[PDB]
Amino acid sequence: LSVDTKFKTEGLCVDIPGIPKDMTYRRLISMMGFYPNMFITREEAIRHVRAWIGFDVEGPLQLGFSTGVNLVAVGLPWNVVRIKIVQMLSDTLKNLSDRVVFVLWAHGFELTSMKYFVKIGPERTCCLCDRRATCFSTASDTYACWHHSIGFDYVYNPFMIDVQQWGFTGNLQSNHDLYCQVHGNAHVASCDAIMTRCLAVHECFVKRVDWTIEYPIIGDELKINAACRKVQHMVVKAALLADKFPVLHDIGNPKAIKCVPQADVEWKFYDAQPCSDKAYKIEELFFTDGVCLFWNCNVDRYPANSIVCRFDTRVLSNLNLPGCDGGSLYVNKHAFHTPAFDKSAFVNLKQLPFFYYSDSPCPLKSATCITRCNLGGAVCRHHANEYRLYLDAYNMMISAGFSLWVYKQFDTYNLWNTF
Ligand SMILES: CC(C)c1csc(CNC(=O)c2cc[nH]n2)n1
Ligand SMILES: [Zn+2]
Ligand SMILES: [Zn+2]
Ligand SMILES: [Zn+2]
Repeated sequence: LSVDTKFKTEGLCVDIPGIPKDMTYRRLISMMGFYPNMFITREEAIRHVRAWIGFDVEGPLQLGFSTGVNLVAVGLPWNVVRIKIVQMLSDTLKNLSDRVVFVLWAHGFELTSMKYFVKIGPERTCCLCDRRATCFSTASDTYACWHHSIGFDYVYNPFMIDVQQWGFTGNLQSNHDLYCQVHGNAHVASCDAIMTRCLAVHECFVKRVDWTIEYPIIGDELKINAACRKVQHMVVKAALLADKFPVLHDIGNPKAIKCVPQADVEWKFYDAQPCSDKAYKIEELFFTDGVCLFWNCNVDRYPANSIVCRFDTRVLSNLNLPGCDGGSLYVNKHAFHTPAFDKSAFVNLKQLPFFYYSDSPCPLKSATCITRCNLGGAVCRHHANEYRLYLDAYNMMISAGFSLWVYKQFDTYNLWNTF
């Protein structure tokens, strides 16, 4: 993003009466009192969604962030207020991103307030590790990343993007409320910071969707994905054996493969891309014969003859960022904005109970280890390994936020007779 690019300044002219209409980033960064550019492109901002922090200042000044926090600088002086800012950003971001990106609906005070807690300079490395530096300390003249900035007092080489440069009509609230009933406006700065990030997420991940953008590994992404594949195979295989459906309607990703390739059933696929905005309406999508597989295909009310994996947007993890209108932004290799978890979607179904099933040839005691050996008295070591490993994946998947649901007649008692 060129510093000589033009910045629309009408949103600033109430806090800053008389501001030039003709303004570049180079002049604005100078006017703000100051790594080619503090400001970044929409594309760069999308690539670093994990770093977004909504930021609003309202005027003695009230700083509010999309973490829900409101600080008053004068009410306490800036020299302590900037300590809090580094601490809050480091604890929010250290497990999410190598930077911060302040998302703004800029009117003026937020930009003029930056010089009181931001230092910039050449790109630097953490004094105590190899990550890029995000903080500076004036007491030691040293730099640190988000993990090692305890005590540091300045944010260093932050990034930022002004949503009001994207060509909106009207003010923040009226634009946010068009898409979002979850965030109100209590007339506190942090409410504006939250609405600003909500709108930005709506524009970049709900209205728009770029599934080519890859995102770095920051946790159990790979173990979770592998667990999900394992559980899916297990659960669909068992449902076909227990109830012997003649046909399975696999509704969802257009690049899906048979997850139980050796099953005897007629496998029919139906293409439906991950819905980002509102959950699909089962009436438009449509199935009464056999069983329907909705593996991460969020609909408003599943049919009764379904197997269902549905991500729960409320889960607290580093992979799941707060989203728009109650949805959440699940970033695991790719970004998937997900509509809000709604329990009523599952009224025709029941929670799927845990169970491990195997027909593979052959100290654990478990009613849920469905195998020949356990049928005959005592679980062999192999199936005791496989069982304890499957339990681990299952628990990983659940804890990652996924939830499983099945037709009410599903009964693991029916699997014992396949031995
Ligand atoms: C006590 C300090 C000095 C202070 C400054 S502004 C404020 C209240 N904030 C708002 O009215 C507001 C407007 C938009 N979003 N929030 N309190
Ligand atoms: Zn470090
Ligand atoms: Zn919102
Ligand atoms: Zn066995």
